[PDB]
Amino acid sequence: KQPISKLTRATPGSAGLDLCSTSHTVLTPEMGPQALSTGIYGPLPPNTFGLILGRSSITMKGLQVYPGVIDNDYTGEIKIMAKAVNNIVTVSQGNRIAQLILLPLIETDNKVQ
Amino acid sequence: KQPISKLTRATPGSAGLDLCSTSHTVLTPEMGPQALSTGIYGPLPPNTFGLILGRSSITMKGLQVYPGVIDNDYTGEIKIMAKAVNNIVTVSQGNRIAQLILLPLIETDNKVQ
Amino acid sequence: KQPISKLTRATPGSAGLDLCSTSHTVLTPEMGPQALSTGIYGPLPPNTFGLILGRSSITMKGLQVYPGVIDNDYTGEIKIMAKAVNNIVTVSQGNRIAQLILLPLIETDNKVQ
Ligand SMILES: O=c1ccn([C@H]2C[C@H](O)[C@@H](COP(=O)(O)NP(=O)(O)OP(=O)(O)O)O2)c(=O)[nH]1
Ligand SMILES: O=c1ccn([C@H]2C[C@H](O)[C@@H](COP(=O)(O)NP(=O)(O)OP(=O)(O)O)O2)c(=O)[nH]1
Ligand SMILES: O=c1ccn([C@H]2C[C@H](O)[C@@H](COP(=O)(O)NP(=O)(O)OP(=O)(O)O)O2)c(=O)[nH]1
Ligand SMILES: [Mg+2]
Ligand SMILES: [Mg+2]
Ligand SMILES: [Mg+2]
Repeated sequence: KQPISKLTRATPGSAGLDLCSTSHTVLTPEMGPQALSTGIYGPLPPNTFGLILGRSSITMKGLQVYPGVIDNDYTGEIKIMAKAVNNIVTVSQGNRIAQLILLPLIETDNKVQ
Repeated sequence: KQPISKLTRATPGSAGLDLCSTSHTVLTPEMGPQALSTGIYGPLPPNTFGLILGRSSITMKGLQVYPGVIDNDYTGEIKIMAKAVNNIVTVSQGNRIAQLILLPLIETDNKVQ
Repeated sequence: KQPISKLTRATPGSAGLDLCSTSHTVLTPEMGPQALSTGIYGPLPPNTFGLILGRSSITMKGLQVYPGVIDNDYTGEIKIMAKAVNNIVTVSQGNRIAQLILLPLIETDNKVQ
């Protein structure tokens, strides 16, 4: 069980923190959305929230990551919502399949609940 | 006809403002993208713009929300662009089906028009 | 070969910088994800990164743009990852098919590599 601080960037100017799948998983289009486990857990740095996005090279290989919001105070496991687009997709354990982007969390006076 | 300030957050640390559908709508994959009405209207707080994203629990139930940009000065109704992925999806009136995230709008010297 | 500074906004309050396709391209659902060329190149302004998103009017016409991350220091050509959802889609040369959003790039102590 690892915190976000254990993630790595591909390059200093890379916006994304790479996320791997902890299981070998096979996906087909008729399966629809599947939640892949990452072994990485929230919460995020103060005043930030997260967006999970696909890696372009993975998207182009037929695995669609659906954009997901990670709330600042989420303490569960970060999962990747993914679907094979057209073809059979095989995700091996340790393949980097998504990236976490950190964004400023803006305060508003919207009521909470 | 309601402003964004009428939206609520699920929790203090929730990044998203929840959006409901004001109509009962049935969606099938062969329908392609449909724009669902929310009864909520722009514009946004100064120096901000919006992103519409799916709720994870809704995505996992087979309703794909396509990420949408809400411009700072948009004064129309916020619509959710959505598609049933694999199966028949029934949206009831009042179901929260998307979330609005607020982001900083960066100024640049790009020409306007 | 053009820099991001050559892009235009539709309106002063438009969050997105519009991206065109430099080729006439036909897309069908069975083709899966295709990378469309824009003739626009990174890198981005300092302390920023990019997100490529669909235009709503294009999404509603059946062309799905998959959200893409443009890293701050990317110096290659910005491509649009796109898929025809349900129907045959014809992209003409010069049609604006996506938009680039600029976001703050947050520094963290995550290891780089
Ligand atoms: O891709 C994702 C999306 C969300 N999550 C987690 C983190 C996020 O804080 C949490 C809640 O997600 P959303 O608000 O998008 N989901 P939903 O509105 O269905 O649940 P809730 O009512 O708890 O907010 O689910 C992931 O692990 N992966
Ligand atoms: O999911 C969305 C996306 C956009 N919208 C509205 C708000 C946004 O400001 C407006 C314009 O959207 P985009 O720029 O993405 N659309 P497009 O480029 O086709 O139209 P325009 O030329 O007016 O900018 O449409 C929604 O209500 N829901
Ligand atoms: O839609 C996109 C997405 C990315 N790109 C370019 C810019 C981005 O900096 C670069 C790398 O994209 P990602 O990190 O999402 N891709 P991936 O992780 O597969 O490659 P890398 O290992 O180089 O980071 O590809 C586009 O031109 N269009
Ligand atoms: Mg990458
Ligand atoms: Mg939520
Ligand atoms: Mg536009």
